[PDB]
Amino acid sequence: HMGSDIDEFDLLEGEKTFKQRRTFEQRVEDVRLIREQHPTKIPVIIERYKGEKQLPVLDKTKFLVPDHVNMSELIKIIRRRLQLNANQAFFLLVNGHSMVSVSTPISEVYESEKDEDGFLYMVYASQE
Repeated sequence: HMGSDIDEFDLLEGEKTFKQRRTFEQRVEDVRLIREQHPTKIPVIIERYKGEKQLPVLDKTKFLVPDHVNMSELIKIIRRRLQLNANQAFFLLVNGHSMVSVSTPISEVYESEKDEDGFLYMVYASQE
């Protein structure tokens, strides 16, 4: 009888992101200030994926990255700061996906992937 006897229930259970801490206009003004005073740097927000239990949390989520730095170098930096073991899986996701081009400047990435507010958002995880 195709599991007709089985019913579903939503199980409930019992620290804010940058977008939660700052309004859109506040973020746009931050980016304006960065563009004015640090024209060769890319504003980048890096946060831990919601629900990630393997990787620790970083002490800083807001970064200025020199234009020439590529994703491989950024991954190395973040892994070092998280103090990960060499065999630990790690992914740095931009708009939910891994970047294919890991040798190109982050400014080039920025032009494709930036948020409407002008920040570039990344999330790190031990999967995806």
